[PDB]
Amino acid sequence: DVNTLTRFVMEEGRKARGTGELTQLLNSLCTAVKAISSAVRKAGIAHLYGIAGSKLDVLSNDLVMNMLKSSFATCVLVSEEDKHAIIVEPEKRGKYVVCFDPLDGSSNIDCLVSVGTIFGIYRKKSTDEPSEKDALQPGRNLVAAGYALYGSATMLVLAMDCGVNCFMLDPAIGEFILVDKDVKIKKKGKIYSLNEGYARDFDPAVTEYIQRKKFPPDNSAPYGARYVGSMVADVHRTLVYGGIFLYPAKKSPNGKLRLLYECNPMAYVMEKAGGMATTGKEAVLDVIPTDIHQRAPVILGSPDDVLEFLKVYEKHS
Amino acid sequence: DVNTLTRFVMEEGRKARGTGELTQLLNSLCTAVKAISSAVRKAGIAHLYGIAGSKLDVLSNDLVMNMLKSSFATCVLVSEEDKHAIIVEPEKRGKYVVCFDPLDGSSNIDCLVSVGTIFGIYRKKSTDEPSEKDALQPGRNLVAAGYALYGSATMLVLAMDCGVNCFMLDPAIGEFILVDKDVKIKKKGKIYSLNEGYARDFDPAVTEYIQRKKFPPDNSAPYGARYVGSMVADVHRTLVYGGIFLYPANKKSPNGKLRLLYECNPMAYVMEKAGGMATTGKEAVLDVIPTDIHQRAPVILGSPDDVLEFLKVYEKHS
Amino acid sequence: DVNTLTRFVMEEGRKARGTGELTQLLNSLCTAVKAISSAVRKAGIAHLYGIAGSKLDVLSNDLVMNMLKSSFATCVLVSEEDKHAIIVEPEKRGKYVVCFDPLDGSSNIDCLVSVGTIFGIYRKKSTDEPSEKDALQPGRNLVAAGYALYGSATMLVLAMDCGVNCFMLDPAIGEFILVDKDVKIKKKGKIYSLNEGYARDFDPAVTEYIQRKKFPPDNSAPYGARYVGSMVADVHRTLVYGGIFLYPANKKSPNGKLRLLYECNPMAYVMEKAGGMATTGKEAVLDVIPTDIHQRAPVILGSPDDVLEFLKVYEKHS
Amino acid sequence: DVNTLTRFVMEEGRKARGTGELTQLLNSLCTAVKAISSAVRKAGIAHLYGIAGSKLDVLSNDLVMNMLKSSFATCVLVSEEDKHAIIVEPEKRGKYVVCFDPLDGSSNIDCLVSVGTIFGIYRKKSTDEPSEKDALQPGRNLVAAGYALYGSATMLVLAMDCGVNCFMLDPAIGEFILVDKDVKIKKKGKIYSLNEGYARDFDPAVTEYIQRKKFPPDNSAPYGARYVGSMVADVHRTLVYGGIFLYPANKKSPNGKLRLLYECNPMAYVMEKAGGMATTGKEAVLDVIPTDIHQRAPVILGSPDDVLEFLKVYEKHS
Ligand SMILES: COc1ccc(S(=O)(=O)NC(=O)c2cc3c(Nc4cccc(OC)c4)ccc(Cl)c3n2C)cc1
Ligand SMILES: COc1ccc(S(=O)(=O)NC(=O)c2cc3c(Nc4cccc(OC)c4)ccc(Cl)c3n2C)cc1
Ligand SMILES: COc1ccc(S(=O)(=O)NC(=O)c2cc3c(Nc4cccc(OC)c4)ccc(Cl)c3n2C)cc1
Ligand SMILES: COc1ccc(S(=O)(=O)NC(=O)c2cc3c(Nc4cccc(OC)c4)ccc(Cl)c3n2C)cc1
Repeated sequence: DVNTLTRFVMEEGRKARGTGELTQLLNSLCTAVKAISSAVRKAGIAHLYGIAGSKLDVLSNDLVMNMLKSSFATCVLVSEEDKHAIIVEPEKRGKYVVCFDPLDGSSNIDCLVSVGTIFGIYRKKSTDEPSEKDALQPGRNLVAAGYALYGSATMLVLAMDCGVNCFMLDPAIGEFILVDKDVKIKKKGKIYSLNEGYARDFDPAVTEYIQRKKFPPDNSAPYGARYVGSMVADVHRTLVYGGIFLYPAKKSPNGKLRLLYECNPMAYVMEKAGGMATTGKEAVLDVIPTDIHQRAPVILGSPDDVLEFLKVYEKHS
Repeated sequence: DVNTLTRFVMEEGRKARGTGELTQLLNSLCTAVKAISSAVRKAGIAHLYGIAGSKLDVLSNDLVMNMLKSSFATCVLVSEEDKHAIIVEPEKRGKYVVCFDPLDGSSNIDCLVSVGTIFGIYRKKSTDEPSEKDALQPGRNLVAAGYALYGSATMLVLAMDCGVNCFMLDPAIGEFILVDKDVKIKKKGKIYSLNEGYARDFDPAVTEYIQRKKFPPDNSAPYGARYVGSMVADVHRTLVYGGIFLYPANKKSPNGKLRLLYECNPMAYVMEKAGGMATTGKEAVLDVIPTDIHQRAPVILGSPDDVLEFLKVYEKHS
Repeated sequence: DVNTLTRFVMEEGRKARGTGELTQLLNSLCTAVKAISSAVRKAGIAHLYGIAGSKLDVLSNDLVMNMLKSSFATCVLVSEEDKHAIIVEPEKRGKYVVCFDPLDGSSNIDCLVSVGTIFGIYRKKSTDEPSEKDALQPGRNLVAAGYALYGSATMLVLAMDCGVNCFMLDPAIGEFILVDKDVKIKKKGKIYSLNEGYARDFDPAVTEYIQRKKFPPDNSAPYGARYVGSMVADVHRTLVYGGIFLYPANKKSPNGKLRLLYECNPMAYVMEKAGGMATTGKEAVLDVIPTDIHQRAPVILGSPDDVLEFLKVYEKHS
Repeated sequence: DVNTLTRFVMEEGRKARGTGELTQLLNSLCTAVKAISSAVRKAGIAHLYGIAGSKLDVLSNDLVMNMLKSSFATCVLVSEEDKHAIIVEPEKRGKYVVCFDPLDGSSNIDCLVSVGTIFGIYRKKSTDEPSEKDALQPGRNLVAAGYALYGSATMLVLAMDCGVNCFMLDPAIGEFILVDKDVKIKKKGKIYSLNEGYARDFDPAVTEYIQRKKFPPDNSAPYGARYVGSMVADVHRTLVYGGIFLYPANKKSPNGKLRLLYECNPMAYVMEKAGGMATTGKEAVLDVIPTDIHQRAPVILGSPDDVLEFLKVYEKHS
């Protein structure tokens, strides 16, 4: 039988005998994702160029903000686009915190590069009046997380306690069809992904690890290199094909990517798929944040590859 | 005032007082392209998972091949998908030879990477019965070339003598809308693109050129790196942002990886019409005389200051 | 705040502390409606005409039958297309009985007339093995009924004991957006709808009633006439503008042409929950106790003033 | 081979060795129709209902007026929405005059009735500076006409000297696929279509003919009745299934209701190229010489046997 995301998530919910708020949250999120996709693929563009005789990341944030508010399942919302946490109006408060990046990679959307939407969902932990502090949770607290990728097709990857499930958007009917069930990452890969133009500023251990991916001491074949420049695309490739992804800490002692709505959701997808994710000093999911836009270094992928990076990292520490 | 591809190409031909054949060719290609875009974004995929109770490479090739034949404007078709050249049947033959990759980058459609269609159009030059040899012309004989990119959005880039023009596919009405006219590549960029996993196979020229981009002897800012692994996406980003793209030879035969007829030549044509450059290292890509329809070539292309810098290094090691 | 079909129905169901099985049925039926819409608007027709080289009501039935079975919410399925009830196999069996017309008005799909999908849902009470007889229920046993209208736009109209709501399908995102809430029909309208070519076969009650709409007894403005010929379209215009719709018994004996279980009962239900009426002439449509799943019934529905007027003239003629 | 509007019309101009203006005109009109269809089907409607926090006849007229101007092929434009004809600015002037109804039948779009776009194309016969007089030609002077029907699917019907052809829109790729070539209407049909609610004001001529359809004298089968209320829908049905459609004179207007320049005349041309007829009662629609651009005309059209039969009943009563 064909299965959709809303049919999938309804059935886990019922079986957990819950209140329905998480299902309503994810439904609002799907409706947002479909709206973002239709605009990313430029559905309205002829009118902008004058067929009737006469902002993407802003619009994406607007979509995601309003759909989650309208779901009655949230109380605190943290977005890459907003300086402060948005507090949901009293009459619409539900019980979840949502940290998201509504259109990651769109810095370079000029070249029609792959972009995406990243989210992680926390159960509000305190009875207190909702505030920014309700988002300062370690990622090990997540009840759900994942991303939508607007690549050659549009796909939603949702991880939960039951595992990682991939849904393809069928744009002719507006339905997210379940196409890959309970996925698992290869225990060792053959690709490495990072920006080697920063090589002059590399941590000494990053330099050495990469140098071993190109010049293996042991007569194994070198790894191939891929780096789209957009995180949802580089991570999704690592899920599907295996390997390692690096945005590590030398200047930038904390990395460049943001912990709440980039590093933690991807670290959570990775671990539920049988993979790893480190800062180099601890698991990404074990960092306790003190600021909603704070940064974290991130290294994730197949577990044999991450463990190997850590081997070399520790030889330099 | 709004312009669409159909209207732009019809106008260029009208004041060229031509015969309509090329316009009929490009229109056929536009239909195929929009049909490919639909299938790549998966618009009927639910029927495939049983919604009513019960290969993207091959469909893309069928769509191009049938629509081109349909056009009455071609005689020889060369496709990445077919071992030998296709000869159009007598009753549908026109005067153009077409070389194309119907879905470049489809190797990695599994991870949903950008994919694209690349084409190059030649006037048949010989007066012989049409044959594979009609498609063995040097890239400098092209009358038209370009690519459809299925990325975050779907865009057609079309190069001709008039220059380079960029049309965005509006899916709501299914029309290609002119949005960047007579585009030109920046003289020098700040991004370099190549698969650095072949580092132990690069020749001394590539090795030194790369090192100049990470460690500038003039102490200017190092270049950033990007490599999608899908040629149409990397090349289009080179057009739009500047910089350089490379696929040099390696121990996968010293002949390079990318195909001359339907990958390197159409992109090199796009780049030179945009004020850029494209070299094998030994010669310009557009001057290679082919001997085989699927032969490979190495390519270094992009902004002109960046390819020239590459070429001054290559000369120092020559 | 924007609302949708999924969110509206999932909240009514949580409020009722139900099992969510009715929601599984409705979500699955909404999927089927969206694919029927796509096919009715001809979203792949170019492939049928050969662009790559190489039934609508049949496919609508296949869509509804397979989506309903996999909801795990039905046990007996009655369709205009099928001679007998279909009995869902044990492993997929749920408590609801559905009767539906998967693409009504399909006879004139050649002229691009509006068509639609009609449905009505009963709870199965007993403990017995499911059987065709479980669908032989009066329409007052309905827990939900409605229709999808494929007109200038596609719209879903859904009636439950909480009232009638109307959801517009947004093709760009594939979502049913609530646009009219808790809808109520005009007390009295100014339009009447029937196939008047059967004038020579009308009951005297119908002929007087019609002549009272053209030569009214009180110098009212005569009514206008509209008859599209596709039931879903005629009934929806009646819901939105007011007036009366009639399919009486011509030669067809005091029986008429339309079908009681999957045409007459769902529209009678939508009319009554929206404050209208529906009568056979002799009784309320929703009171008829049926003995055959494909039995027919006379039907007269619309604004309550207009139906009371006809029923007044009807009684004078008995 | 699969054929599209743009390829059909382009090949028609080639054989005539034309200037490209009429092809430009129809290309721009098709683009306007695709955007109308997307709008009519409510493609971005959720944004209206607050999905991101923060008209239809106006938009259609805007789309048609702007695309026609941008086509470089027109000089005077008449639309139902504008009291005065639009004069195209000198820079953008071409040789054609277009009369159109941008969204016919839009009044009752709220009940999701079929709607459509009607057009008629004349060549400017005069010599002086272009003026509203350039639209006051008889329908006999028409170079081409037709309509778009926004029904269950969207179809453009196209009429010129080579006959009538029907192109279906495939919304997945936005191409108009030719699906019925050189169509011709049946010699005699079995359907009559008119607003019978105004029977109290009928000409004695149509009250006899209409009774001949419900009580045939030879005791053959009586006709069926259909009236949508939307001209483009009722007329398309007549073209496809045969029969007769009526909006006659009486005293609601001695000159009927529909407008001659952009409703009756395009539909009279389509019919006559299809082997049908179109009369005012007094004369053939296409022979009236207008004196006002917005003037009205009675219309009786359809299958030729049917219309001659109406004419005789009308010849009798005068
Ligand atoms: C791990 O994945 C998830 C995903 C979502 C959730 S949830 O919080 O949003 N709950 C739902 O979705 C949910 C609950 C539910 C439901 N409850 C129920 C049943 C029996 C007794 C009872 O007394 C407490 C309650 C009945 C019918 C239905 Cl259709 C239901 N649905 C959809 C939780 C975990
Ligand atoms: C540089 O870009 C291009 C693009 C396309 C072509 S072409 O070969 O396909 N020709 C066309 O497209 C074309 C030609 C044409 C046309 N010709 C014409 C005019 C006057 C005299 C004459 O007697 C020989 C012929 C008239 C009207 C129209 Cl609407 C036309 N169209 C569309 C060539 C170059
Ligand atoms: C009038 O409209 C309708 C429409 C549909 C239905 S239903 O049969 O299809 N079931 C649902 O809808 C449903 C139920 C449900 C649910 N149950 C629940 C709640 C509290 C106590 C309890 O202890 C037995 C059970 C929890 C969470 C959620 Cl999200 C739920 N949903 C969606 C009923 C009426
Ligand atoms: C009733 O059917 C129609 C439909 C449209 C038109 S038209 O006015 O718009 N012309 C066109 O469409 C047209 C013309 C044309 C063309 N002309 C030509 C050929 C030879 C000598 C010459 O010396 C002046 C001119 C060449 C190539 C092409 Cl591809 C052409 N096209 C498309 C007219 C009638």
